Amino acid sequence: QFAYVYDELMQDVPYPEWVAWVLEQVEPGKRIADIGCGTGTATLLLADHYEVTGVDLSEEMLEIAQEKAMETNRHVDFWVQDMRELELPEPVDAITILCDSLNYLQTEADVKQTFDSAARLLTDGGKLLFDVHSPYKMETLFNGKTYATHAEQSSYIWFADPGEEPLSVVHELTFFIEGEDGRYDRVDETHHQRTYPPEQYITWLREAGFRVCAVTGDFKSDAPTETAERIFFVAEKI
Ligand SMILES: [Mg+2]
Repeated sequence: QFAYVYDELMQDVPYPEWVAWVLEQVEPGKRIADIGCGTGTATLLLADHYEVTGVDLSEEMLEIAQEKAMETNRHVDFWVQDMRELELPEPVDAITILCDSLNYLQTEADVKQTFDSAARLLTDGGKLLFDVHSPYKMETLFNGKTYATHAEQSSYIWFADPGEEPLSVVHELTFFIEGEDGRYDRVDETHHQRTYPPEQYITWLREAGFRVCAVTGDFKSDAPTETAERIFFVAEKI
């Protein structure tokens, strides 16, 4: 299951900080759809406070998500769906799109489609929460940088370079996965991310029928600083 290489890459990602933030905006016990959930690490933490449903385009990642849920006796439905065309049968009180998952969208249209889909799934008062890269992060940490590390089962080399569009990044990943015989299998992947100034996102949210409640930086209560790396949005369906 190749998907575990992602769990190792993020073993030190402080997911409980995202969960603590969701807890400030959505009352525990409510129903949440966590979209673009990957291997569901944050989704499973959310399941400890909310009735949660996870959605991602990757069957492989959702398989790991499910196995982890079953091994910890959590009930969490994971379904394969594209965030721009969400469709859930039961009502949800909030939608979460965490850890820059929204940034994998490639066009302005994709983002508007995602927001419209979110609005259709929520009723009056439902919340939409997401965090994204700031323009500053794109221009610094993803501006021709190299990242690499070793975990127990795999090692990776990650190059982060500007893409063709403004505020875009091309992540060139190479994983060396250890096999049963102690030798390594290489897997190369290319991921694309794109961001926008926060004001562009606020406009789209309003066009999609949301009231923007808060725009904050780096897990703090205040508006983003000019050197903020991650921007958090809280919006509510009108
Ligand atoms: Mg209202």
